[PDB]
Amino acid sequence: DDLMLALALADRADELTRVRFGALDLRIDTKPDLTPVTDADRAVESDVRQTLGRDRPGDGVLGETTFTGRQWIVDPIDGTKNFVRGVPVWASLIALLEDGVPSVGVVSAPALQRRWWAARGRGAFASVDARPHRLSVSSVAELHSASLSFSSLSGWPGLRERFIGLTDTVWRVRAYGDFLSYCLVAEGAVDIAAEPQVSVWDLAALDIVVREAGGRLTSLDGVAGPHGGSAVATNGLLHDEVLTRLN
Amino acid sequence: HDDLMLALALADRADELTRVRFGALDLRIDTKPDLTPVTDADRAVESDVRQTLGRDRPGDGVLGEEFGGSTTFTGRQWIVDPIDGTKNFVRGVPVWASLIALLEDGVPSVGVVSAPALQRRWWAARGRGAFASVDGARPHRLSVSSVAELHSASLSFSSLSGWARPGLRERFIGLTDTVWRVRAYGDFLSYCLVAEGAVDIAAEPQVSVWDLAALDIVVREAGGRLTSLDGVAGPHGGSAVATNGLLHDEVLTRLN
Ligand SMILES: [Zn+2]
Ligand SMILES: [Zn+2]
Ligand SMILES: [Zn+2]
Ligand SMILES: [Zn+2]
Repeated sequence: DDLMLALALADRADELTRVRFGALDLRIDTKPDLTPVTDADRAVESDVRQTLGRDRPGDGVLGETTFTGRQWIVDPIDGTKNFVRGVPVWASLIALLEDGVPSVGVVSAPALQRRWWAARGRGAFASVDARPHRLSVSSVAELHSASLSFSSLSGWPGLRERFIGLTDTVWRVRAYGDFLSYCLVAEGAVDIAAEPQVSVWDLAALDIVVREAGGRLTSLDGVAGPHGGSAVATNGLLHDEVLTRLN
Repeated sequence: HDDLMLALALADRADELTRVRFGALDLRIDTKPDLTPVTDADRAVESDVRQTLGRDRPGDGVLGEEFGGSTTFTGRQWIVDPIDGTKNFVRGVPVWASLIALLEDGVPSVGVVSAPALQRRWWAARGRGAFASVDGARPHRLSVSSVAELHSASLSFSSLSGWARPGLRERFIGLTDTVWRVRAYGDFLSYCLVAEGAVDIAAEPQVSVWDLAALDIVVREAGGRLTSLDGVAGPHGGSAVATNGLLHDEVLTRLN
């Protein structure tokens, strides 16, 4: 019901973001100008607000501060720095919060031809370009067997040294970055995802997807959910050992 | 008589076999993954490629990552890695690809990188440019970026662990602190993104000819440069740094 609406919002967001991603000039000789991404961000937000005004009068809308009632939170493009360079790891993130708790989430990555979604009590799913498949986190129980995806080293000299130690301990390390690390945890394809500095707009949809897939997502101090300023997602089995190594 | 057309047809056949094997995987896992089904798929694709090239190019040598072969540094030599990214393949991560190249006189002249679970293919031929297609839409011609300052550059690598062996770990981490953006898309994908101009630097400290030959012609035809860490041009140097060409000498200098 809210999930069906969230998936329809993602359909509309994808139509707008696809066109703007395709229209970019990717020739570049310096740091990229984020103006076309900001422009796309504004167009998606406007469309989302217009639809929710029609279909959910009296739901609040937050676009990338007080959490009350039913509130939709949208990050039209997560991975803006990828979007602007022509790297297709970017997605719209759409969540419904009830009293600040993600209850519906959609992660829509049109240039990866992929979507992930979840709703409380109804499981998590992914599609590639194409029937949905139900998601489940892995059963990897030992850190030395685990696969980890992060974003970069620079955001982490104590916590940096500890993070690098975790990367030396696990079986496999990659940095697919942003939302994609967390979505791969939910699919069971990766075991650990971590980012040291990340906002509620970037975590809300991922929180419900990971939880419905059987995993855990907490801040670095182990507090559940998307509000803690940092995010560690695991299959749940590895969670305590990861927080211990990082703390 | 078109070697590029044959290479793209080998990729079509490889993709039909790898799609089936990727789709059939048991993804339940509770330890390090059992590579056996991936090793089997890897070997089956190589065998099929060898059988086709035996039929369509009977004098040509074929050097494969799974069955080996002699190298000729002078004749025509096909070099294939049927599945690059097998540790992704086995876990259900779709970053994996068949890499197919022809060398003439030691130099990659045709290359195809085929990633069916990313719905993507990259290819190039000497003098004829580099191209990519996404979900079999029309090809687009590739061009590396024009980023000239390291501090504005985007870098993609694989992992940190392989850097200690040549003694470069501290230097590599220093490069990651210098550039504008760091990711690790890993394997062939870092280099393909350099060719598209979406990333500026790709680096790996240990890479075989099978893993570099197709990437070498794609990067070159896109306007970039791919060398070993010690500056040897091409896929035979044992390590690989690919850039947009502008950043090349500064990257090699920072890494040593
Ligand atoms: Zn964001
Ligand atoms: Zn982000
Ligand atoms: Zn292989
Ligand atoms: Zn390989």
